[PDB]
Amino acid sequence: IMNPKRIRALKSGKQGDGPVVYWMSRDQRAEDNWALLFSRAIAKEANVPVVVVFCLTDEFLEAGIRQYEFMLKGLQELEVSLSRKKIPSFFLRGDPGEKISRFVKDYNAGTLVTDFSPLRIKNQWIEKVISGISIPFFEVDAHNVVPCWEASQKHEYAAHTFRPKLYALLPEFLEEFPELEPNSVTPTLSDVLETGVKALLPERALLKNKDPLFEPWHFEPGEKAAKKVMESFIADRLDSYGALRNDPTKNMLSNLSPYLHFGQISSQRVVLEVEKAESNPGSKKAFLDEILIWKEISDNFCYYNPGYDGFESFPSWAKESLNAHRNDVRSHIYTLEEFEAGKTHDPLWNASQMELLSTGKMHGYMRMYWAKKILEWSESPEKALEIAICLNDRYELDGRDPNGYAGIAWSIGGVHDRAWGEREVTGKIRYMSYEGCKRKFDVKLYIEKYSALDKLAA
DNA sequence: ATCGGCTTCGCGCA
DNA sequence: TTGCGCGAAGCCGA
Ligand SMILES: Cc1cc2c(cc1C)N(C[C@H](O)[C@H](O)[C@H](O)COP(=O)(O)OP(=O)(O)OC[C@H]1O[C@@H](n3cnc4c(N)ncnc43)[C@H](O)[C@@H]1O)c1[nH]c(=O)[nH]c(=O)c1N2
Repeated sequence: IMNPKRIRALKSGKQGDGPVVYWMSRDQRAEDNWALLFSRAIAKEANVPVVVVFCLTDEFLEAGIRQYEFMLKGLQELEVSLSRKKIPSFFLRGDPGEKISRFVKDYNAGTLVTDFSPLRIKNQWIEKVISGISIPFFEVDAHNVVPCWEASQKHEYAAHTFRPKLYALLPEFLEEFPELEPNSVTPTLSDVLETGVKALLPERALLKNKDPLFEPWHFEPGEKAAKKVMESFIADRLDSYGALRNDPTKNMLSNLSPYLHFGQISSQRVVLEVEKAESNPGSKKAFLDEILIWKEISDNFCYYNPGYDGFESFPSWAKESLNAHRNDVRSHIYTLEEFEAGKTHDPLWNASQMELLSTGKMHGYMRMYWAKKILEWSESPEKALEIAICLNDRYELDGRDPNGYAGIAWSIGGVHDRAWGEREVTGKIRYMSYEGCKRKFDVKLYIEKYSALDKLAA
């Protein structure tokens, strides 16, 4: 009734006599959620309530108000949603290692379930959780169509090597979601959102005139809005996606990534609705490849390379190339603070940084250019990786995500890419030029949208 | 083996 | 712009 290959037993023990607890982390949604659909089932077999617990930890100080409101507002909407299904929602504030471990005792949980995320630190918590628990601990991949550990069992070198593996399992894992059965066995935020903002308030990004840089109206948060972005994409942009996706002057991207990041929407549902949309094959194929292949190879990459954010996980050829050019003369070198405020010589580069700063979502094509000029105008790879990680995670609404580390590592160190012509500083890593951007899209339109803002920020 | 074929490249040319 | 061929380049995998 649910494909069991979505579950990995983490810790074995005695199904306690009490409620099943869904430890919610990556997939912050109440529909299309295999981990909550499993949680409700084991609850159903033992006639207990299902509760959901969410742990709010101090990592919000590492990013900004922009991500932190996007999250807390969905969770306000989420809590309403679960409670309509008789599912209470418990919000802890502290480190998951002990908050989830005491909660399991304090509530005499019968069973623990969590969703899957490949990032280092969730495995730390999990492991510290396992150490302090006695009831069983289960994990469900509710983020990938094909559960990450089943799609491939090794780091995948390239997309064309992972693509055939994935598409063989798709007939079996691409399926419809059953209906979340509300509890029969019947079992603060705002204040938590207000406290945070004032912690984050002195670090807000401000214009010269004390005005917030960020514009909070390009992406409304929530399960319900995420579905309506998915609906406008299928209605208005799926047809043109294939052809206009690399023009940053036309808003022809799905715009779905901030929601997928927080798991405010299942990518499986998107694949589902896209698959049945009558539109252009070139568009549907190009898109399915982004949301299936490139999204899930970025989980693959984080999962099988624990150092997914360091120089050391680049390919051998890439490292040998970059190191041989460590001593080449850089034509410009900017500090972190200099990129951050768009104060380089390159008005195209400055514009994309203006787009990141003020919308929280930079155009996907521009993201390659942005990051490769970072490698070109910093004093070393390591610093370039540093600066590019720190700004992608400070300011992208979709930041702090495996897709992040795996695209940074594409751009700077050639992971899941190949070797190209050898040049100074950047070695054999793929090159992108301003003149290349010019023949592809009207760069002066892009730069005009944002050049107004540069001299306004401080 | 042993060879095509590789996300998102740049550029000259028509 | 717009599509095509050619380039330079390392490695997987049937
Ligand atoms: C320098 C740099 C930095 C980042 C990223 C790339 C690069 C080169 N990415 C990946 C990608 O650029 C980004 O997901 C898209 O711009 C998302 O915008 P749309 O949702 O509109 O994508 P669009 O509608 O074009 O694609 C659909 C979905 O496919 C997936 N996808 C598309 N391109 C991908 C890519 N290059 N890598 C992985 N999955 C991809 C995403 O889930 C995306 O929402 C990333 N992604 C992210 O989610 N968060 C981040 O913080 C970053 N950071």
